[PDB]
Amino acid sequence: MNFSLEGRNIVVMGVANKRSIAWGIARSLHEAGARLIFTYAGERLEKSVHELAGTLDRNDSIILPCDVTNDAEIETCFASIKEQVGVIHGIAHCIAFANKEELVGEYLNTNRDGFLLAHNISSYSLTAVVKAARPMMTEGGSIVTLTYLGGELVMPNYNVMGVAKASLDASVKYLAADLGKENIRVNSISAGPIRTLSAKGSDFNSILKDIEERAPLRRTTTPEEVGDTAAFLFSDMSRGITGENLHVDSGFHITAR
Amino acid sequence: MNFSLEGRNIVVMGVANKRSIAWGIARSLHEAGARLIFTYAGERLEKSVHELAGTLDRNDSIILPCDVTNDAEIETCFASIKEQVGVIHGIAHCIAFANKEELVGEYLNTNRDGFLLAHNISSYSLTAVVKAARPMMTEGGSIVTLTYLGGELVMPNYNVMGVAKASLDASVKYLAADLGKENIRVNSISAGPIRTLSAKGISDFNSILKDIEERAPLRRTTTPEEVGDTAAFLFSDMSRGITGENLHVDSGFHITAR
Amino acid sequence: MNFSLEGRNIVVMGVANKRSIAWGIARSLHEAGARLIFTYAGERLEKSVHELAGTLDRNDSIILPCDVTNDAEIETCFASIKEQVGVIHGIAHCIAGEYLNTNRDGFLLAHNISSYSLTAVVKAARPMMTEGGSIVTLTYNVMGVAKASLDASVKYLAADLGKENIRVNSISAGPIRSILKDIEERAPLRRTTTPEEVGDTAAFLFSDMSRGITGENLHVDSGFHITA
Amino acid sequence: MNFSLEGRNIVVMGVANKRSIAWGIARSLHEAGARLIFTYAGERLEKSVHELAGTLDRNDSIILPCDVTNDAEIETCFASIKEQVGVIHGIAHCIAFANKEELVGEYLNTNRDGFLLAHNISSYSLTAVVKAARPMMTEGGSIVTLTYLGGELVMYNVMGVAKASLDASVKYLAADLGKENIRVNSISAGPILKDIEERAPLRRTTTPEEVGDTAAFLFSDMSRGITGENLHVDSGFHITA
Ligand SMILES: NC(=O)c1ccc[n+]([C@@H]2O[C@H](COP(=O)([O-])OP(=O)(O)OC[C@H]3O[C@@H](n4cnc5c(N)ncnc54)[C@H](O)[C@@H]3O)[C@@H](O)[C@H]2O)c1
Ligand SMILES: NC(=O)c1ccc[n+]([C@@H]2O[C@H](COP(=O)([O-])OP(=O)(O)OC[C@H]3O[C@@H](n4cnc5c(N)ncnc54)[C@H](O)[C@@H]3O)[C@@H](O)[C@H]2O)c1
Ligand SMILES: Oc1cc(Cl)ccc1Oc1ccc(Cl)cc1Cl
Ligand SMILES: Oc1cc(Cl)ccc1Oc1ccc(Cl)cc1Cl
Repeated sequence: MNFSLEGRNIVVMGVANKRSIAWGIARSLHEAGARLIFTYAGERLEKSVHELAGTLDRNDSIILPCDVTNDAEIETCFASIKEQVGVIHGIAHCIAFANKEELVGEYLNTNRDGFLLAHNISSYSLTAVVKAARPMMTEGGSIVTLTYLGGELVMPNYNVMGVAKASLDASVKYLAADLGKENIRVNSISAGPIRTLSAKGSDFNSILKDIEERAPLRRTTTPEEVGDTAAFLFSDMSRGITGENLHVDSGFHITAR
Repeated sequence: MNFSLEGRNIVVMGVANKRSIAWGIARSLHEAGARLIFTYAGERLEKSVHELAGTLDRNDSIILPCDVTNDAEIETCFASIKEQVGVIHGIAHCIAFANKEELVGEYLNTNRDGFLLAHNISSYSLTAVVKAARPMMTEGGSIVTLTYLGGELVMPNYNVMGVAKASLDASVKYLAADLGKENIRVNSISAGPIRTLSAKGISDFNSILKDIEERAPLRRTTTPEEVGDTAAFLFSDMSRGITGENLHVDSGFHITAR
Repeated sequence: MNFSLEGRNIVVMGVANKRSIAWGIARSLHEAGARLIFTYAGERLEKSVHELAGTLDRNDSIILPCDVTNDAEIETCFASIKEQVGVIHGIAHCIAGEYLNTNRDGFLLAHNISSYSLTAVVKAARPMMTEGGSIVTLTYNVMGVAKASLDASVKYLAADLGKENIRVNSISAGPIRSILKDIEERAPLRRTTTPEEVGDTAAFLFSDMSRGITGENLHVDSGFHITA
Repeated sequence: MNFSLEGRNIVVMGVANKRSIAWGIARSLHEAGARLIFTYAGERLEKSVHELAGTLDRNDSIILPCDVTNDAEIETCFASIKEQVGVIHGIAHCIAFANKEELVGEYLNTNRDGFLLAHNISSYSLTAVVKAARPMMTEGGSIVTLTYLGGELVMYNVMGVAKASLDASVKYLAADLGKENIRVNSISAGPILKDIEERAPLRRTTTPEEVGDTAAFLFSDMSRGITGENLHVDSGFHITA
């Protein structure tokens, strides 16, 4: 086996801008020679994403809208991906949401709607996407999601997000039990803190300063490092790996002390 | 210190019948000298809980309805508890639910509706009950909930229930981090399978039991008494150094599996 | 059903002084009515424990020397336990810059004293624990490696001895007394931990209240295990 | 970056025959353009390692003796690696051992010797070799060791205990060495049955190629954000009951 992804069609859901971790993954998958399929939420993000495919070397790229809440316009999105490429070999799911006033101080500032909300977007969406994409993954494939250490441990201010990530963390395991027999693998990457759109939602430079000082590899993670890990996960090089969670975070996971 | 729960009021949510784990927690806590405040899920259970509580040695037990899917009923229920006993010293969270056709076959038999229902009843309800109960919890406190190995590993057919349990597992940690400053500890018991109402709907059960009688280290299945008695510890001050923890009360099965 | 340790004989290994966690454990178990059997390593401690046994309500404690490093001595210590009481219901095992400051022999030695020793003492206690029993062990660098070895063995021990109604578990106690300050600021419960707290947890693990629990690790640390 | 191991010198230890996981691993690092330094314990393997080492093209490989007990000849070994190649970029540690009568029946079948022996060979040897290799590891690096599910909970006995020691020595080695830009990670392999084949997510068993491919990743710059990690190469067996 080798590492390349040529002839592999991968949807990368969740790019917002040049800082999106999805975007760093997009880049690494493209370098490996995959054909990317971006999906975005709304229509305000329409130009920014087209503007990013454009800047990618080869052509390839398709660009569909997909709000992950809403089964209706999820099917639309994948009926369309099938029209335009047919067999899908992979999905990078990099989509989470929480109310930002629930991510301050106490976990307890959350509430029924906010809680269900975080779980719907951050956790359920993966299952939803997988249900859609499944009929089209007929040559087997690989599914990757992004998680944070806060799913495992208590990270100041991650609060309800941490709970939903724990929910996602677990769904990864189950999805993997269901889909291994169709030779589809499901794993997560657990990225270290990196500056993104969604990253503004408390005391951030605090965390980034601590890591370079406290994490084994005295530095911060990048979207590149993550994308490179993603690239391996989407490649057959990782064919033996399913239901795993890989900390791409300078080893910060081993220091809690 | 000591084992006695004399002078403590503990709210046990989730009694349904004599087989329920909450009922095992009930006895144990009552016999350690606690005053139990029960909650049933709507009027179907009203008569059955009154009859169960009536069997206890002392006759101080309180009995209130509380349907955890609804902020208003929750505070209503808790507003009453406050009037009656003034201070609450613990909660036994024993509430779960998910759609039964979701817990057969592939995890993928779930859907947006059921997933969130399962998370709402099974995971959110804890946070819910704590928000409401927090103002009454003024002399320390112990909150205990019930999870299962399915929230750690893939268990055949546990499926979306296990994912909700994982959400629960995490909330236990975040709640504990929020509430240790007010001297309230939050923990879970991870129970081995026991035959209860809710067990039905978890298909091929006496197969799973028999397995645990052979494979389990302690070579025997769990009892609600075992669980109840670990809850007793947890509610008591003997356990005052423990919070955010998860105790497997499961005859050691968790190790023979992993 | 009861928290009492009436008529339980518990060996408590690893008492050095009034500060020992082992000692907190001793107090709490004595308090629950257990009869304590203390072991010492080297005759400097013989007097330290002998002293401490005397602070205990009842003069029912037995004092024996046991160097966990040497099998023959361990076989002797327990033969003598059996002679005096015949049967034992529990063991409390409280014996233990860069990580790269370790070396073959010190590495083995940590593992010998800190890991293997639970297995060694359990092999000896085995044929005398016929009334069922509970075994509890206490858990930085090469020590952390040895502790990890100890943790894994708890599970292997548990899986083997369950058929004999013998439970094996561990307690992880947070720092007890400068690193302290931040814990009292960063700990869920906002305080270091105490040896009473550990002890009352060991009492639970030694009684029937905990009969369904085997192969587990209990964090007595004011919640610090859940924080980053 | 790139998946190429070109111009990296990686020590591979514990090759013994064409089945050896370390061989599966040798092959994969070789394919990616690494220069392999093989080590062997005593004459039995001397032959096999040489005979096997031959198999490969681009044959720039190195062959030397190294008993992982015996601090001196570990020193002897790496002193020589230094002479012949200057700088080391990785170790593939694939050594494990415990008496077989002890990996049968109860865990309590073990004794003081087999216990310590198992820890020596299976856990300490990683520290021994990282210590001896460290000085010559002056261009960043990657250390990768071989574990299994028995260190995580019950499956295997005293070897599971040893692997737990191993697993903890990894996190520690990682924390010490990140500063010098050296990564330390473990692969936990599936069995290399009838059980795994029908109850593992990917409905199949593990191949040494799957293990080698994962290694190539961790030795390469693709995995540069990862340290103190334990990857399960096991058709998802770790997630099951
Ligand atoms: N940034 C970090 O340090 C870090 C660490 C660990 C995990 N993560 C995870 O990485 C993932 C990507 O976020 P990011 O950090 O790159 O920030 P980002 O804001 O750049 O990306 C988040 C994406 O989620 C999308 N999204 C929100 N609601 C959506 C909806 N309903 N339908 C479709 N898309 C929706 C946004 O459009 C955006 O594309 C998230 O799941 C996040 O939790 C980030
Ligand atoms: N029996 C087992 O094998 C086992 C094992 C591990 C964990 N558990 C857990 O124990 C807990 C209790 O379940 P059980 O097994 O004792 O079964 P049970 O059916 O006896 O109790 C479940 C209870 O939740 C209550 N409930 C459901 N929806 C509610 C809502 N709308 N509002 C308020 N209450 C509601 C039900 O009335 C019922 O009393 C659950 O969390 C379950 O997951 C059970
Ligand atoms: O998961 C994350 C983890 C970190 Cl450290 C930083 C940013 C993250 O991503 C988010 C944070 C908050 C919200 Cl509301 C949405 C998203 Cl996508
Ligand atoms: O969580 C559980 C685990 C086990 Cl082994 C047995 C029963 C359980 O409890 C439930 C199972 C299914 C549903 Cl719908 C509701 C509940 Cl309360």
